[PDB]
Amino acid sequence: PQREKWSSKIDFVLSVAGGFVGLGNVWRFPYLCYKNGGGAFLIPYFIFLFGSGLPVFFLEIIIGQYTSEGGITCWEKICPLFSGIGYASVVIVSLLNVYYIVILAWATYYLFQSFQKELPWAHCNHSWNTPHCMEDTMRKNKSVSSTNFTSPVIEFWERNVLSLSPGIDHPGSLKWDLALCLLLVWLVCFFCIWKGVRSTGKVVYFTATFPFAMLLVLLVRGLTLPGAGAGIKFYLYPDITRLEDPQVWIDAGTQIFFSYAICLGAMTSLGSYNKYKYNSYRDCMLLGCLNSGTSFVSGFAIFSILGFMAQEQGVDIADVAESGPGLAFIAYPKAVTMMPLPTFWSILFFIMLLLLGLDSQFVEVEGQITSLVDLYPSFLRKGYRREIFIAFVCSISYLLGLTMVTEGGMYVFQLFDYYAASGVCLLWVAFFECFVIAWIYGGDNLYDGIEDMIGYRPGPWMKYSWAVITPVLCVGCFIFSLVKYVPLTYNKTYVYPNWAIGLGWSLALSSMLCVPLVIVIRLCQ
Ligand SMILES: CC(C)CCC[C@@H](C)[C@H]1CC[C@H]2[C@@H]3CC=C4C[C@@H](OC(=O)CCC(=O)O)CC[C@]4(C)[C@H]3CC[C@]12C
Ligand SMILES: CC(C)CCC[C@@H](C)[C@H]1CC[C@H]2[C@@H]3CC=C4C[C@@H](OC(=O)CCC(=O)O)CC[C@]4(C)[C@H]3CC[C@]12C
Ligand SMILES: CC(C)CCC[C@@H](C)[C@H]1CC[C@H]2[C@@H]3CC=C4C[C@@H](OC(=O)CCC(=O)O)CC[C@]4(C)[C@H]3CC[C@]12C
Ligand SMILES: CC(C)CCC[C@@H](C)[C@H]1CC[C@H]2[C@@H]3CC=C4C[C@@H](OC(=O)CCC(=O)O)CC[C@]4(C)[C@H]3CC[C@]12C
Ligand SMILES: *[C@@H]1O[C@H](CO)[C@@H](O)[C@H](O)[C@H]1NC(C)=O
Ligand SMILES: *[C@@H]1O[C@H](CO)[C@@H](O)[C@H](O)[C@H]1NC(C)=O
Ligand SMILES: *[C@@H]1O[C@H](CO)[C@@H](O)[C@H](O)[C@H]1NC(C)=O
Ligand SMILES: [Cl-]
Ligand code: NA
Ligand code: NA
Repeated sequence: PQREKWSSKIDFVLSVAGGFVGLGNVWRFPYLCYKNGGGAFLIPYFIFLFGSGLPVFFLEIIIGQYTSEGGITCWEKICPLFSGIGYASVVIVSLLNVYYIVILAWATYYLFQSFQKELPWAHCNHSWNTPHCMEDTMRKNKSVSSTNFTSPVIEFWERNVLSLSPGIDHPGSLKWDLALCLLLVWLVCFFCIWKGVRSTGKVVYFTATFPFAMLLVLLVRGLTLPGAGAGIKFYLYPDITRLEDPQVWIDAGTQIFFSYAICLGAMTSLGSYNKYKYNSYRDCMLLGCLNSGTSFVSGFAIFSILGFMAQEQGVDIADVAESGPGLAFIAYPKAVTMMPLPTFWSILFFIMLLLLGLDSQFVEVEGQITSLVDLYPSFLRKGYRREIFIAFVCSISYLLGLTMVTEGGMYVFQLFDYYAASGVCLLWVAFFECFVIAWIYGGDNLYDGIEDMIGYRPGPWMKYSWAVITPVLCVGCFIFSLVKYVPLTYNKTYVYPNWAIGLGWSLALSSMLCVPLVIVIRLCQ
């Protein structure tokens, strides 16, 4: 009928391979682990992984396969009254795309700036450089006032790319080059969606192999760098005392729900095209193992780079980097300078970032569009109308993202990254999914359908995880965060005014309130 299906299982595998693999495995994980002490981030990370990450991902895949519907419509046949989880997921992904494409815009700016003989961030002698700047090579000299010194890479990222304002209360003026880069990326996405240009043919081999080969050579270079042992020890060995703060637990619980693309309506859409009699269990387990291994292995390379930088700069590891949403843009551009012929490797690395980010970008944008289409199949899922819908959505998203390319858009970006598609809202959605599935629908009723589909009956390692481990963890993290409140501080120094915190809380509540509002609306009818 109108609903189409995958031509072969290889399409599903290659779709998921780019959909939850991208910037969240090599960009968000490093500074999230770096800010929260280091090794202490891993214990709650693995606990949340084996407690809810694979279980909820597999549950979403099974609901998609068993319902043959999108993010919003599956809950209509699962539990009509507890609908609104799909609406919250759509809100989360809509707010996520806006600031997710800004990273791609920064990558495009870096790639365009890479097209000359000398990389601009290698040295600091330009107009934007402070008199405080000097090269990292000579920073450790006893002659060279050891607190006000700064590295060329940090100054470049702070002024040339960002032009950081004193605070969110001074937006400044708009930057036109960043707006052009954002428009270019949005045009590329629109052309890749409108004409259906995708990874179909022999190009999939390159599209899948090249990022992993680049990651492997990056890891080899990082592990070869001196001072990597200190970075590895910082990354692995935990601190027991830091475990008493809710921030580490809530960051670890959010990396599992973010990198795996959970609670945003993409996995159910991807599983909606699968075959009824298809063994999704083994494929889902293998893909989850691949994703977790990707995050874990990229952590080794990036923390070895951080350890080398801390060793060369003469300072400690915890105060050698930006420790915010832009740690990768200091860590990796510093790494590509050591490799022979730096320009070629820089171009390759930025193309690799663009590829990993874009395939996911397309995945979640298409998931959002399909979820919206499933609500109105008559007025959408059409020709020119479906074109103008995507065009209007892209234009609105570009206009909204224009607010983060000004001189004071870094604070807005950090606020979005903390309150938009992560934190309390993700725990809210995951709890309300696992609770309903385990208690109202029934965990034993789903095993019968699973046996009908995959052929055999799985074990109880997941029926208990959907019913006990996940709700307890979600409620505990929520209560612990509420009891001990610590305000957000960008780069440990900036103090956000009360109105900014209220704006962030309103951003989070816009997604959180969907469930109670839908419940009361349905009960009123
Ligand atoms: C505004 C910020 C927080 C970003 C969120 C944007 C979207 C996720 C929102 C904005 C407007 C919402 C729409 C507003 C009105 C409706 C009509 C509503 O229709 C009904 O009440 C059901 C009718 C029926 O049963 O046919 C269905 C949800 C929908 C499409 C909403 C879906 C979610 C939308 C697109
Ligand atoms: C409803 C959600 C989806 C969007 C809400 C608006 C946001 C896009 C935020 C991001 C940056 C914010 C702005 C950041 C800085 C300022 C300056 C602040 O004070 C000034 O106007 C300073 C003097 C001047 O800028 O002329 C007033 C609020 C405002 C415009 C903020 C209004 C709300 C903005 C546009
Ligand atoms: C806050 C930012 C991030 C939102 C960016 C995307 C929106 C501009 C898009 C996303 C989903 C869109 C909606 C998806 C589906 C429909 C149903 C369809 O209904 C109509 O033809 C009119 C409905 C009405 O009068 O509300 C077209 C409008 C609407 C609400 C769309 C309006 C524009 C929306 C909210
Ligand atoms: C602008 C700033 C302050 C952010 C807050 C925006 C909210 C006022 C918006 C954002 C998303 C909206 C929701 C998007 C989708 C829906 C689904 C829509 O359809 C139903 O749930 C009706 C179901 C039925 O009637 O059978 C009802 C409105 C609602 C909850 C919307 C209510 C208003 C919300 C929460
Ligand atoms: C820095 O620029 C000044 C101004 O032209 C020049 O005299 C100096 O040699 C430059 N130094 C380096 C290390 O590039
Ligand atoms: C420190 O400065 C002196 C100045 O003569 C120079 O000889 C020395 O090489 C510098 N140290 C390093 C590690 O380059
Ligand atoms: C950095 O050192 C001190 C910091 O106490 C500062 O007063 C001084 O002006 C700075 N000097 C240089 C050369 O940057
Ligand atoms: Cl991860
Ligand atoms: Na990807
Ligand atoms: Na991921």
